[PDB]
Amino acid sequence: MGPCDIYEAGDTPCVAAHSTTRALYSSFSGALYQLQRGSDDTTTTISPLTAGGIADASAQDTFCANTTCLITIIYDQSGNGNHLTQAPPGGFDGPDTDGYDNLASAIGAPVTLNGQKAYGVFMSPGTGYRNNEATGTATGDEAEGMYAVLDGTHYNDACCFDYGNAETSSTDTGAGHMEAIYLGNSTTWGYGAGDGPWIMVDMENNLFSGADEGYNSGDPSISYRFVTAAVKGGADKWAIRGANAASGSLSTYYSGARPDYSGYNPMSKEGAIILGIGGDNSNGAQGTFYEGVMTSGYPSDDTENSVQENIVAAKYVVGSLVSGPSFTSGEVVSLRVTTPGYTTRYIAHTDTTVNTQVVDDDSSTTLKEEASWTVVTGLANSQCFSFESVDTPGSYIRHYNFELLLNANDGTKQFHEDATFCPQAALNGEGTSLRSWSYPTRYFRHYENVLYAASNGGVQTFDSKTSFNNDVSFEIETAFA
Ligand SMILES: *[C@@H]1O[C@H](CO)[C@@H](O[C@@H]2O[C@H](CO)[C@@H](O)[C@H](O)[C@H]2NC(C)=O)[C@H](O)[C@H]1NC(C)=O
Ligand SMILES: *[C@@H]1O[C@H](CO)[C@@H](O)[C@H](O)[C@H]1NC(C)=O
Ligand SMILES: *[C@@H]1[C@H](O)[C@@H](O)[C@H](CO)[C@H]1OS(=O)(=O)O
Repeated sequence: MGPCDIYEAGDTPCVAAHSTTRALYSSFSGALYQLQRGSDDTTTTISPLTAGGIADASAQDTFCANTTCLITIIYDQSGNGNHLTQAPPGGFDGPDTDGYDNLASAIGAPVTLNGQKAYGVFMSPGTGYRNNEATGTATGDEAEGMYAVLDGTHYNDACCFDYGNAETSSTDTGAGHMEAIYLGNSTTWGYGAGDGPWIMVDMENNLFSGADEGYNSGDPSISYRFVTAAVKGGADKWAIRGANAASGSLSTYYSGARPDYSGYNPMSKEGAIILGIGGDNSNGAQGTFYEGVMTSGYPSDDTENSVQENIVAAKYVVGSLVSGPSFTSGEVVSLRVTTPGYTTRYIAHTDTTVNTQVVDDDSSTTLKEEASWTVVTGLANSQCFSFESVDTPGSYIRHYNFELLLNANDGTKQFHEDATFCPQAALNGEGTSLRSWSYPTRYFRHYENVLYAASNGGVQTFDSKTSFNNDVSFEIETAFA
């Protein structure tokens, strides 16, 4: 019995069931999600390895070898056709072609489920999925449940990392026109105890941590690396439940009346589905989605408790973000360019500008230090790495407007995320490619001898697909200094 078999048994069946990690029905063996690769722009689907089983991650690794992959579609396993696709422009434009939101990397969110590798949906700011043509989803004041298993440590305070019911126009049509899980440390509207992040409910013109606008004491800060967020809503009732998706039970952080403010009772739900964005296409948020559903009707505590027990038995554990040669903390390296015609150039810097330059045993000591990097434990992720300047200690390679800069560590979360890179076996097979931890669609990429955090295709000039594989591949060499 999968989560959707459990909801079904409670007479509150799934009407949308979305996972890149596993089947949510014991008898589901169809496509979980679709991949598109940058090498030829073709697509494939990933299914469970067994009916009711875990995603075929090895089939993703095969399709995505020596290239980059986007998740184009998260299929609805319920049969309602409620597939999640690239989110369209709305009240806000996204950063992608015609104001669409970015697709997620296929490889930003590696996990194992009971020891078996799978991939979640790692969503950087500007990433979003949507279905504005959804069937069987609750509308008006009709009862619904939902849950998502999310990364409790991947979040920001920008609007809005949501999963659930939103507006079919992708615009703000008012209070009560949304009911979606929120995860992050936004304090623009609601917040809970501590420093966050919180699970809140986006009802539009508000994230609610409970009955009141703003502070509600009973909504705790989330500790867990994997968080089960379970939200439900009916006729002037709604609840927030939270669990460690790896251990134990759901606790109820809110349950009772609609917030007693203009437009939240009755609700005006439109039945659209969003992931990673606000209802109005607010696209500043980040977070990671592994699995989730939306139901018809108001699930009992008992149904959700059984879903949580099943989630625990799926045994979510952090996967490896790193492949290829990789590094040790304290090692000093030079990174050689492998692109034919630039194979004597190394990653260097001129002040804050990270670039490539010819470096050999006759270069000035100045340039030798600028082309030498102390590798340290990743500032935002201890599996990955940060690249510290030899000539400027305490300064690291960080992306900013997708250009690589050498900036001083200012101790902030944002700097740490922008300065964390995950070594990957080079796309051209010569050494390492360095994937952005925070924007895993992007890699260290030289373009006109300057370093960018470039995507394999995209809206920036430095995202050119020409020579991408070569331009993101670097040999790890003894530091000049
Ligand atoms: C959300 O949490 C982050 C991380 O703790 C907060 O980060 C601080 O943000 C301010 C400016 O926004 C910086 O000056 C601090 O240096 C940040 N701290 C760290 C450790 O990075 C952020 O403020 C929180 N947002 C809200 C609304 O509370
Ligand atoms: C593909 O990437 C792997 C890992 O770097 C490497 O062994 C292989 O040689 C590469 N092949 C091509 C065609 O680039
Ligand atoms: C409206 C968006 O669709 C929600 O995600 C967000 C919070 O409820 C709202 O933003 S607004 O700025 O309050 O309109």
